[PDB]
Amino acid sequence: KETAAAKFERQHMDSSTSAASSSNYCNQMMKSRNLTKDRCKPVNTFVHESLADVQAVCSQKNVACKXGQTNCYQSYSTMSITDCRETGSSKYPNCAYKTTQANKHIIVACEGNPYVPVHFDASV
Repeated sequence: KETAAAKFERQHMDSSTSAASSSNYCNQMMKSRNLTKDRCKPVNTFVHESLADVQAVCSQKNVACKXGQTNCYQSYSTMSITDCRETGSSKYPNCAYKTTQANKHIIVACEGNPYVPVHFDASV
């Protein structure tokens, strides 16, 4: 099973590279992170930072969630992220994605005790 925190890690964390490794990154990672099992998920962001740096965002700038409520927080620093967005010719089960590297402030939803990231809301 996956707690909300654990699912966030699966869907959104990849501390093992400093940035998308190549233009094939999302094509590989959307599959490997189990985001294409039952459908092609259209959009998903990965964060190339330590989990400790991402966790601290839950104490940074409080903002309204895009979806949630107002349990979202925007990072003071920018972070290395990858935007994965389904391409027009994609069709399940052949899910294909544009990989875009970015360096943006992230916005996460946080919950629990301990109070940790559970959703990737947005970037700015």
